[PDB]
Amino acid sequence: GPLGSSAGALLAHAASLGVRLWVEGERLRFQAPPGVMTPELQSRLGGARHELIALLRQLQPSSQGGSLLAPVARNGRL
Amino acid sequence: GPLGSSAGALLAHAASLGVRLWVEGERLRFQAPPGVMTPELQSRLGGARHELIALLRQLQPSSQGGSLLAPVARNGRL
Repeated sequence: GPLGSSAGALLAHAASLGVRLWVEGERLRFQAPPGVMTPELQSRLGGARHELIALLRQLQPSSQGGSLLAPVARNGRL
Repeated sequence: GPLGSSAGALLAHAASLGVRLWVEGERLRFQAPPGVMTPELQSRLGGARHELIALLRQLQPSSQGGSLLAPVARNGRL
């Protein structure tokens, strides 16, 4: 598989697989497809706050104004 | 008939599969074997405090005196 540098690779593969962890009230809810949640992957996740916060940031549907960038210039040459 | 509140099946299968969730400092750590963490099983867990506390209770190696029952060296109620 791809190793990458570190953060971007982790962020990319976690978002792509759809590993979302969010705290809801008293209990943390985990979104993990069958097979990807292998113990070593969890070690890749690291269980750290900053990236996990970004993992929810992927799902954020709240649309509280500052939701996503929305550049609109997605094309224009490439 | 179904009584409710008391979920022996939930406790048994969660312990058997080795599903453990514990809050460590800031971050809840999840122990989930690949394949068993299917979303519907998470729904079976319910994500509630009481049963999950028991899910840690199975792992408790702290040996703080009141660890387990140990029905050995004593014949029932003596």
